[PDB]
Amino acid sequence: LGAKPFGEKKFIEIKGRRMAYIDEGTGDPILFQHGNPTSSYLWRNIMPHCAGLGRLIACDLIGMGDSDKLDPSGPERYAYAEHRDYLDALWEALDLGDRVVLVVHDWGSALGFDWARRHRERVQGIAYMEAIAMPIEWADFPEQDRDLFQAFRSQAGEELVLQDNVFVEQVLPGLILRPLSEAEMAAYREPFLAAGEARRPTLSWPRQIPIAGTPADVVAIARDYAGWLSESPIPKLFINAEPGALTTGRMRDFCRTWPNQTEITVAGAHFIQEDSPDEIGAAIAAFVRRLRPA
Ligand SMILES: [Ca+2]
Ligand SMILES: [Ca+2]
Ligand SMILES: [Ca+2]
Ligand SMILES: [Cl-]
Repeated sequence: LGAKPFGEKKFIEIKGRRMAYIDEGTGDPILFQHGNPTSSYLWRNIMPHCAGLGRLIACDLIGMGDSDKLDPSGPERYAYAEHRDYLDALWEALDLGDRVVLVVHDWGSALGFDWARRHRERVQGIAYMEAIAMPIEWADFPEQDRDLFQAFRSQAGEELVLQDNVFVEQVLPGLILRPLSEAEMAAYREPFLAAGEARRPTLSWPRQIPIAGTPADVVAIARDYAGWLSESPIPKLFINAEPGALTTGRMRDFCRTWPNQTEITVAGAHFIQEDSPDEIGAAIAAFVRRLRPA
């Protein structure tokens, strides 16, 4: 569908740190949240489908996309709680109102699902895909990259990620079924061109995945939003992927129990937005048109 970004980046100061985001259009928000190691750019070919249906917003997580890096960065930085502190503040600053449709992926789903549980009256609908829908076990993690993710969560992670940029350069293309162009890869590597701490968010994220009980704070937060989503009547759109990657097996079985949910299946592994953007955008736009009838 293309390498051109959607709209233009806007910036706003949050906790003294300039965060970047796309905010196009008017009306209630349709809020797209990327995860690791992507940015608002992940949604560039999906957001056009929602033209005219709302205020289309896609924020770049702190340390990612065009958002500022945290300094001094190190292994204690960019944990989920820190990301949430910045993202909650940015969402508050954007004056989103009380009928928000969340469209989430990967860490964007952990953050969005948690935000939704804490601001449930303001959530009109939730569309999710390849999400972190609940705490998992290593047996639930996809086999292809299980050893690599165990390595990220070990002392080997700094060389793999900070030195060699393995998340951007290997994991990202490895979990996209079609070949990316030069320009698309340039957009993904841009925030991470420099070796070292600039790449820290892409290492801190896998170390935060609630797997086999650790980190316990994130396991608790995900246990909470999992229980809440399993009971919430808020309309949901589950965009399942084939073969998919993270939302397969037990997690997919659990997601399929969620109430008031519509599901479509699109081709893709993990970064399914690069494989089936039109199918995904058409589904999201249809979900929003149903939630916002004239
Ligand atoms: Ca209103
Ligand atoms: Ca292993
Ligand atoms: Ca590939
Ligand atoms: Cl991750």
